[PDB]
Amino acid sequence: VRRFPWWWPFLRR
Repeated sequence: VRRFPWWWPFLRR
């Protein structure tokens, strides 16, 4: 699906 950028479930962590 989709509901985020992609790099974002990365910078947050």
